[PDB]
Amino acid sequence: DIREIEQERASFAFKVVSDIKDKYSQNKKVQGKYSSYAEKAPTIILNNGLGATLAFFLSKLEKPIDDVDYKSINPESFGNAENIAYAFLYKHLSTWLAEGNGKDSAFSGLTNGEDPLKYIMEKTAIDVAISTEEALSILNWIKKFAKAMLEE
Repeated sequence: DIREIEQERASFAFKVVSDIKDKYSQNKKVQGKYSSYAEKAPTIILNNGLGATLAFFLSKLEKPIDDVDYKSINPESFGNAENIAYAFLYKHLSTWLAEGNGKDSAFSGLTNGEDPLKYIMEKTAIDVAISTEEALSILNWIKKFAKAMLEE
């Protein structure tokens, strides 16, 4: 179960970091910023909570945004490396929490498709803490594959 969830985490991290490397093969700033933000996210989450951290990522983005629902976010539409990277990280983390690695997979999320930032404001402290553990787990995988695949 830990085995299968670790397998799904690795698969997802590979997918999302590969996409960054593919879309920004010749933009090392985007690669580097995404790597940095993935690495620093765990500390922000521990000291502020997952909800605040997701809101933090959104706070960075050029406004206005149509919809901060993670499915609606187009990371590639922002106009600097920092914004693009924060949008990606928000979108990736949110997607993991709400959908896991897909309906097909051994883990399909914790929020049942509810926007995670919203779910976090509604559920028990213990359920928020469980989602926080899961966020930290996927972030660790993302960090490892960023160090394997992306420029710093």
